[PDB]
Amino acid sequence: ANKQQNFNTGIKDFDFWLSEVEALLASEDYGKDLASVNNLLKKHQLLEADISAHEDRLKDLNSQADSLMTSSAFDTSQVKDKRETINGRFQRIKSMAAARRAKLNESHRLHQFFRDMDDEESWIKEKKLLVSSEDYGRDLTGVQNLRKKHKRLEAELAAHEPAIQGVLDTGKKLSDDNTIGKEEIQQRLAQFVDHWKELKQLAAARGQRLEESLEYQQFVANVEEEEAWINEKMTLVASEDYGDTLAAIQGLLKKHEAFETDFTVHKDRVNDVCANGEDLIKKNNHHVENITAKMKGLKGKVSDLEKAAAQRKAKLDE
Repeated sequence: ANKQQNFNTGIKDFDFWLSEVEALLASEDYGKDLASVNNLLKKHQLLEADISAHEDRLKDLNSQADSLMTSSAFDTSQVKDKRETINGRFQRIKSMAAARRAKLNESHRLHQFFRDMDDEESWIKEKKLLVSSEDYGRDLTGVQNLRKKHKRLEAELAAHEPAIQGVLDTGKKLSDDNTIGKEEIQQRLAQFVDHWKELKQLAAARGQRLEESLEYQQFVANVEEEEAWINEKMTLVASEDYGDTLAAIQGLLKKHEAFETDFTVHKDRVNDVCANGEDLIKKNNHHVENITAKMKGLKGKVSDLEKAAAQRKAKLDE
């Protein structure tokens, strides 16, 4: 119930706690997300406290050692290395605890960082969803509204570009600070970049496919404009009735010489409309299909008018 027995009893108890703490510090788990990391840190704070509280016992055990080396009644050499072992071992758990606390804080910034990368990955995904629209509008006004909307989306992205780079810059910085999971951040940054590049590729294609619709709708609009005029003329021309007096003849014939002139101007605007169309075909337009058809129709109606305008004259130039 005194020193000799005491020191040795104390040393065996401390030895027991040491191996146990060492076993715990054998951990290689550092978290997989914020949830666990937090749990690991809370758990590691308890252990650190336990080791800190063990310093009194360590001070005491060394005191006992000191006073035992002051007696020749036995051979001190025994307590000597015992004192030197626990002090060594203690020092090592301190060091390891420190090492574990470091990798855990590292891990915490890592998963926190992925938290952020995630926020922007979902933002990109949302935009990918909008830009994948295949709504190209069924008419001039419609197309313009779609373009007006697409233009503000491309602005949204341009406005957000700095946040995207931020993730990137923040990330490369962790990779340089050998954050425990270097292999993991190298794969996510790579992936994060592809998503972004995709989103921009997709917005480019969409935007250009829209200009095509705009140009096309604009072509269709012009074709119909000339056809509406042709349909009108197609009518008047269908009026044979020359009354029964010479006066009404030139009256019509005059209105026909006048029609003939208008028709020249118009069948010329038709050539431009077709030239316009041909050009769209040249620049490879989504609607090379309708352009062909719409042109074949116009020209046809031009012939038809050319057929009736002649026979009317055929009676009027009498």
